[PDB]
Amino acid sequence: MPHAFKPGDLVFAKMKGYPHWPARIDDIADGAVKPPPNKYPIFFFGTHETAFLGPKDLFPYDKSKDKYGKPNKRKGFNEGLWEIQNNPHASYS
Repeated sequence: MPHAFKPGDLVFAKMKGYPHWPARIDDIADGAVKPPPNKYPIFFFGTHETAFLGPKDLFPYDKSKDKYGKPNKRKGFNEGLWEIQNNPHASYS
């Protein structure tokens, strides 16, 4: 049975105006800015952008990859697909 999201979890994350996007739940570094209440820091593969999202916009990667894990024209998407499949827990700084 599902637990709550934790850092390291792999997801497709949904933002308005963008397709469901390969992403992970990030850690917050010591001394780094904390997310709002009820939000997680999402790192987006490919773009390497960070946004703060709640669970309504987070789809677990394994369940969802057959639906959302196809190439897309958008900038950074295909790079993002390689990262989440090939090295999802790497430093992308």
